[PDB]
Amino acid sequence: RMKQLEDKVEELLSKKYHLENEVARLKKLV
Amino acid sequence: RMKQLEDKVEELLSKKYHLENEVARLKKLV
Repeated sequence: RMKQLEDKVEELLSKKYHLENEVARLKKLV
Repeated sequence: RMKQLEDKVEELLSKKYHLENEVARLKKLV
């Protein structure tokens, strides 16, 4: 459970990074 | 600790949603 929360923060960090890369990209097609 | 981790997850999830919506907006524009 502590591990499950840890893994969870990790996952969301990843997804978050993806989302910011995409925005960069779209921000460059503007 | 347990509670900090819980707080990190909530904060990250909020960011994620903010990014997904931004993302959806940009694409609409390009």
